[PDB]
Amino acid sequence: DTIAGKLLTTPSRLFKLLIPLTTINRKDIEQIAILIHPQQPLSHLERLIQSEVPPIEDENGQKRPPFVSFIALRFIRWSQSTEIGDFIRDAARAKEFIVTIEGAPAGLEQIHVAVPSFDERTYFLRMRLRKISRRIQGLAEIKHECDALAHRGAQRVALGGFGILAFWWYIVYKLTFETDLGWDTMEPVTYLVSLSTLMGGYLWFLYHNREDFTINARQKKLYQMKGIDLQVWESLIDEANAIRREIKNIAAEYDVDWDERKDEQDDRV
Amino acid sequence: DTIAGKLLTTPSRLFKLLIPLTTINRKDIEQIAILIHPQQPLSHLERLIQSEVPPIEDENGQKRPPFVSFIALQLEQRFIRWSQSTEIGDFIRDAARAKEFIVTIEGAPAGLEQIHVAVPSFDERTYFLRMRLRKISRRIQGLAEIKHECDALAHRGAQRVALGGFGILAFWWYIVYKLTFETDLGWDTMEPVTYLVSLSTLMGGYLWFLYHNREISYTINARQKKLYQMKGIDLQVWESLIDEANAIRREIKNIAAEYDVDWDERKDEQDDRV
Amino acid sequence: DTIAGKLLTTPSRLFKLLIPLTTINRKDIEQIAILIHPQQPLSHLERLIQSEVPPIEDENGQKRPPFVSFIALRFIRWSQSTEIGDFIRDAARAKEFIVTIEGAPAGLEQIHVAVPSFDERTYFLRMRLRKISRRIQGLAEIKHECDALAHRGAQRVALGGFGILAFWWYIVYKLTFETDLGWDTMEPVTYLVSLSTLMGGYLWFLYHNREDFTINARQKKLYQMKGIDLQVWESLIDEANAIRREIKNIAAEYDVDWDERKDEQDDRV
Amino acid sequence: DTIAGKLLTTPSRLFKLLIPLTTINRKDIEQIAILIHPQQPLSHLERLIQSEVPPIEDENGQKRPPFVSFIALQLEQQRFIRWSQSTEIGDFIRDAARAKEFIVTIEGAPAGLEQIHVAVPSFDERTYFLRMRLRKISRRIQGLAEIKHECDALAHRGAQRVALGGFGILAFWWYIVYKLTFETDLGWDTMEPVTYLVSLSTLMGGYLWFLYHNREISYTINARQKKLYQMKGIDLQVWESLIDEANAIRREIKNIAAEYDVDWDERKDEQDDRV
Ligand SMILES: [Ca+2]
Repeated sequence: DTIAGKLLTTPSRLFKLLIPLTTINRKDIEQIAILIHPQQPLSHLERLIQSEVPPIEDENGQKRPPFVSFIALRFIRWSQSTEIGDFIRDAARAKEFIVTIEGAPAGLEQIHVAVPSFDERTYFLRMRLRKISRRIQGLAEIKHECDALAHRGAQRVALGGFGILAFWWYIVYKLTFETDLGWDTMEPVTYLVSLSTLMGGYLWFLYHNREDFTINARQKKLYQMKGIDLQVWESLIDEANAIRREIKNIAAEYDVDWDERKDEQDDRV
Repeated sequence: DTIAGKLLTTPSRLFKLLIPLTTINRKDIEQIAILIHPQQPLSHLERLIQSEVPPIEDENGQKRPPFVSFIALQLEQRFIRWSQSTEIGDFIRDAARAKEFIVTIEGAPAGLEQIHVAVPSFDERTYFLRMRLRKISRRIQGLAEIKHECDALAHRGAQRVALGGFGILAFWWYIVYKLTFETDLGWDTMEPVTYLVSLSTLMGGYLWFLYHNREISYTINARQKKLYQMKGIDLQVWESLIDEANAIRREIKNIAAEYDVDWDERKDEQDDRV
Repeated sequence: DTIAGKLLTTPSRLFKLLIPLTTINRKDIEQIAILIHPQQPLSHLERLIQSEVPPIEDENGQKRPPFVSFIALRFIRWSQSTEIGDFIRDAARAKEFIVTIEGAPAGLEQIHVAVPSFDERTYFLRMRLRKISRRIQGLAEIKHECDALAHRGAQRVALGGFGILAFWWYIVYKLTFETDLGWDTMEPVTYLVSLSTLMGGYLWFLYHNREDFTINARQKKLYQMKGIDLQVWESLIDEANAIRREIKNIAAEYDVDWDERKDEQDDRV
Repeated sequence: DTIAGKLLTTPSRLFKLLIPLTTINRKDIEQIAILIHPQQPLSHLERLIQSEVPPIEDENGQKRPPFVSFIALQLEQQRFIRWSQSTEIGDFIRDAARAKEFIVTIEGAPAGLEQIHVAVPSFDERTYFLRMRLRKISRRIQGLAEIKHECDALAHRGAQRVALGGFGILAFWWYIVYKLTFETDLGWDTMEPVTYLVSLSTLMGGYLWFLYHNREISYTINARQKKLYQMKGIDLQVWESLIDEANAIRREIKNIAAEYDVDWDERKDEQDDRV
C-alpha cells in the first residue's frame, strides 16, 4: 500500500515491477507498472522511473528530474551499470530491494519491493518443462511397443527360413549318404536348386519389391504408421535439456539445490 | 458500440483499433480508426487519441487537451495502471493473456467513463499466419508430388533391365537342364563350363562395383539430377521455399507459447480438405 | 545554404542519417549523426529529432517538443507508423526525402536529405559476396583436382585385379579343357584356390585394415588431407545464396535488374 | 597522458575508459575510471563525466553545468561530425571502431586544444577476451575426443581377436581338406559332398550373424560402446553441452570480425595451441 511494491515475472522473457508512485496529477498512491528486459542496464530503469514523477524545484533555479538510487543489501549502493539479472540475483538472495527516490518523497525517502524467487520463478518454467516432458513420455512408450512388434515379426520369419534351410541340409545328407542315388546323380540337384533359390530369392526383388530392408528398416517403416518422426522427437529432448540447463543456472545462482523428479511426484498426485 | 472497442490484427505487422468517442461538429459518436505499430511508445498512442478529440476548457490557465490513461488486470492466478512509455507490443501481450484492458479518457462525459476494448485472439493472429503457412506448404507439396512421379520414372527404368536379367537367367537354367538331364552328355562336362561361367559373372559383377560413380546427396540422387532439373522443375526454389517456410513455424509456436494454448498442425491437417 | 543532408548505410545492420540542426546554443549549421534501425517505426525517428532542438513557445502552453513531418514524394505526407525500410524504399524510388520542422529560425524551414542507392548499399553487400565467391571458387577447384587424383589410383588397382583374375580364367580354360590333366585332377585346384583367395581377404582385413572403404571412401579420406570439410563448405555456399536472395529482394524492391557476374567482370579487371 | 585516452575491454559485457581531466579534489590532473554498459545512452556518459569535474562558472552568473560533446571521423572511403546525445554507446563504439578515431570536446575547461583523443581496442584486442574461453572449451573437448579414441582402441582389440580366431579356424580347414585330398587315401568324390555340406553350414552361421544387428543407437554413436565409456568412463551429456556452449561464441567472433574488415581464421590460431 504505502511504501511497498512487488516485482513479477511475465510468461515471456521480460519483467514487470509495481511501485507506489506519484504521477503528474494523481493522489499519493498509484501502482504503476513498468516492463523491463532483464539483461539491460540500470540507468535505463532510472530513466524510466524518473519520466513519471514531478520534478525537483529550484535549486537557483533547476527543474531537473529526480535521482533514484538503488541501494540494496545494510545500504551497499549499486552502480549505474550492473545489469538487472545480477541485481535481481544478489537482491534475490537478499530478499530485499530499495529504490530511494529524492525530492518527490518529502522525507519518506524509501520504497521496498519483494523479489521473486526460484521456486516461484521456476515454477513457471517447470510448467513449461512438466508439460513437454509428459508429451515426451507417452510417445516414448508407444514407440517402444512398436519396437517390440517389429522385432517379433522379424525373428519369427527368420526362424521359418532357418527351418526350411535346415530341411535342405537334412535331405542332402540323407540322400547322398544313404547311397541310393549317387553323388554324380546328386550334383544337378545341388546346382539346379542353387539357381532355383536364386530364382525364389530374386522374384521378391520385383513383385513385392525390396529395393536393404533389413531388420531395422522394417521397424523404421513400421512406426511411420504407429508414431511420429525423429526430428520432433530430438527437438523435444534437446529443448527439454535446454530448459534443464537454465533451471540449473538459475537455481544454481540462487543456491537452492533441486532435482526435477520432485514434481513428477506431483504429476500423478 | 459505445463502451466496447476492438483491436484487430492487420495482414501487415502493425495493428489497428477502433474506439468510439466525441469529435468535431459532424457527429455525436463514431468508431474511428487508429493505426498502430507495436514498437511505438504508449505516450504516442495517448497523444494520437488525445489529438482527435475536442478538448476540455480547463481553468487555472489553459491546459486544455485531456490526460488519458490505460488500465488492465493484474492476474492473481484488480486494476493497475500501465506507465506512459512502455512499448505497445509488450502491453498487448500481457493484457492479451488478461483478455481485456481499459482506456479511460479524462472527459468523463459518459456516466461509466470507461472503454472496455476487446483483445485479438489466437485464432486470428494464427489465422493470418496459418494462411501464409498453408499456402506455401501446399505450394511445396505439389513439387513433392512431381518428385514422386520422376522417382516412378526411375523405377520403370530399373524394372526393364531387371526383367531382361531374369529372362537371361531363365535361359541359362533351361540350357543347363537340357544339356544336363538328357544324358547325351554327362555332368562331368557341364561342371567345368559352370565354373567358367561363374568366373565370368564374377568379372561382370566386379566391373559394376566401380560404377558407383556419382552420388550427389544432401536425400538426392545423381542419375536423375539432370532429368528433373534440366527438363523439369527446379531445386533452388525447393530449398528456398524450405528456408522461407521454416521460419514462420517458430513464430507461431512462440506466440502459441505465450497464450498457453497448444499448437497442433495435425489439428490443421483437417483444414486442407474442406 | 545548409538545407542539405545525407543518410549513409553502415557495414552493420543499422544505418544513420546526417541533418543540420541547432542543439542548445550554437551557430545554426552543425551536422548531427543519428543511428536508426530500419525495423523501428517512423515516430521513433520523430522523437530523436525532437530531442536535440530547442522547444517552441506557443502561447499557453509552450510545447516542449516541436513537431516534424516526414513528407515525401507533388507532396504526400506519410503517417507516423510506417517502417523506415519502407519509407526509404518508396523515397529511394523518389530519390528525395523531406523533414519539415514547424518552427523556422530565420526564413529557413526545410531540410532535404539524399536517400542513397542500391549501388552503395549493395557494395556493402557486394564486398562480402565477392570475397565468399573467391573463397568458394579456389577451394572448389582444389577439391576437384583432389577428386580427380583419387580415381586414378582406384582405376589402376581395379585394372590390375581384373588383370590377374582374367589370367585365372585363361589358366583354368587351358589347363583342363584342352590339355592333359582332367577335371578330376583340376577340382581341388579350383576349390583350394578359392579358400586361398579367401586367405587374402583375411590378411587384407587385418594388417592394412579395411574395416567398406570403397572407391568413394578413398576420395573422402583423401581430401581430408588436401582440402576442408563439407559443413564449412555448404555453410559458405548456403550463406552466399542467403546474400543473393537479399540482393534480389532489395533490387526487386528498388527495381533495377542485376546479375552478379557483372562484378566478376571486375574481379580480374 | 596529456590528450590521450583508451576505452578498454573488460572480460564482462561492460567497458571501461580512462581519460585525464582536471579536478580540484585531486591536485592537478588525474586519469579517472569510468565504466559503461553498451546499452546506455550517450547522455548518461556526458552526465557521468559531467559529474566528476568542478563546474564552469557562469558568466551570466547562474547556470553552472559544463556542456560536453562527442565528435568522430566521417569516413569518405579532414571531416568531422558530432554525434547526438541519445545514441546508444555500443553502436557508436562500433562505428568509430572501424574509424579508429574518437575525440571529446569539453567546453570551456580545456586550456588549450580541448581535443581529448581516446583509442579503441582493435579487432584482435576485442577478440582476445573471447578467444581465451573459446580455446579453453576447444581444448577440453579435444581431450574428451582423445578418450573416445581410447575406447575405439578397445573396440578394435575385440575385433582383431575375434578375427584372428576365425583365420586360425580357416587355416585348420584348408589343411584338413588338403591332407584328406592330395594324399589319395580318399579320392575327391568323397570330399566333394562334405564341402557342400560345410558350405551350407557356414551359410547358416552367416544367417545367424545377419540377425545379430540388434541396436544401432547413433547420432556417430555405437551400441557396444555407449554403455562402455559411460557406465565406467566419462559422460556424453557434458560432451553435447560443451558442443552447445561452444557453437555460440564463434558466431559472435565472426560478427565482430565482419565489423572490422579483418579475416577471421581459426587455423591462424592453430599455431597458438602449441607455444
Ligand atoms: Ca564337382
